[PDB]
Amino acid sequence: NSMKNIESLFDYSAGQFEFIDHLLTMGVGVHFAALIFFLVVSQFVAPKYRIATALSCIVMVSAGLILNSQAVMWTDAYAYVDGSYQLQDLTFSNGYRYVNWMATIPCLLLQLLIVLNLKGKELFSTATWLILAAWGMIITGYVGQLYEVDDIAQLMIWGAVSTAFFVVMNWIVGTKIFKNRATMLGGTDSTITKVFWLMMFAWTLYPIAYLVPAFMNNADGVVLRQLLFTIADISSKVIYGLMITYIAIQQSAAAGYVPAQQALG
Ligand SMILES: CCCCCCCC/C=C\CCCCCCCC(=O)OC[C@H](O)CO
Ligand SMILES: *C\C=C(C)/C=C/C=C(C)/C=C/C1=C(C)CCCC1(C)C
Ligand SMILES: CCCCCCCC/C=C\CCCCCCCC(=O)O
Ligand SMILES: CCCCCCCC/C=C\CCCCCCCC(=O)O
Ligand SMILES: CCCCCCCC/C=C\CCCCCCCC(=O)O
Repeated sequence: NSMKNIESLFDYSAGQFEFIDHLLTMGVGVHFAALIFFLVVSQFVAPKYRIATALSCIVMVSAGLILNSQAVMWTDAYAYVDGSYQLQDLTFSNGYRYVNWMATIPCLLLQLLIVLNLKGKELFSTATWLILAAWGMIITGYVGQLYEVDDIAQLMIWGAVSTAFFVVMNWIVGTKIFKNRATMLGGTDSTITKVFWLMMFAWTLYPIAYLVPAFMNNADGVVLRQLLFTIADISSKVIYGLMITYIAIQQSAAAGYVPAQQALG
């Protein structure tokens, strides 16, 4: 998978290579810092919603381990030689992020459905269609980026297929939010609409990074893609989880859970 990504095509200046390394390692620290937060505030969530904050912990660690794995793969693969970092081994590839997405996206979706107060048949049914649409998106996406070096045309048509799943996924998500918004407590009917618009923005950065090979095939495009992945990860995983957590606590408080009411107090 190494040779099929544009990272293997270029040498990098010390500044480019350390900026990328620092993006990944900072990504590690942010996620593991938020994990502690999500862990601590779990005691303040009513049992109804406590699973949502647990899913955020799972996402933080899932993301933090892959980012930490990328950081080390990145430093293993390149060596500073004659004024530039040059590929030394086929150890780095973007495919591990797509694994991170296969795993984290179901958790991110399930934590949304939980605070929407779905349950039983509907929860299990909606979750199945969302996870299947999402995996189709990710899988067709992973296939396309195998060609970002060799066959740009294939990257695009696999991206087209991937985008179809994305649109259908977002339509289901939005439909369930706007139909169950009135069931939410403590005023969170207002906050969940903002979470959806956060989702739309943050999730759309990935397909933009996915296309960098086609419109910026150079080492600065490699930096830019990683920068875009870093903003997208922080927004779609960390900030989103914080908002999901805030909604969980607020509704817990409005439901008469005292540890929630004392925390907000
Ligand atoms: C492969 C190329 C095809 C390109 C795709 C062209 C169509 C894009 C249309 C909408 C954006 C999709 C995002 C869907 C936004 C959520 C919609 C929604 O929430 O529906 C509201 C609901 O009906 C109220 O109850
Ligand atoms: C870390 C969390 C998330 C939710 C990752 C989201 C990724 C996507 C929405 C990916 C989308 C793609 C599109 C729509 C088509 C090109 C290929 C991608 C998989 C990158
Ligand atoms: C921002 C990163 C810095 C991390 C250092 C934090 C060190 C302490 C780690 C977590 C323990 C703090 C949480 C204590 C539980 C509070 C429950 C209560 O309110 O009684
Ligand atoms: C991949 C296709 C199948 C996907 C199945 C997804 C359905 C999973 C449903 C729930 C799993 C964990 C959450 C538990 C529900 C919370 C119930 C409660 O809090 O009382
Ligand atoms: C590894 C777990 C995958 C789960 C499969 C079930 C979910 C179905 C999702 C979408 C199917 C898309 C299949 C298209 C792949 C064609 C690429 C190829 O040639 O291998």
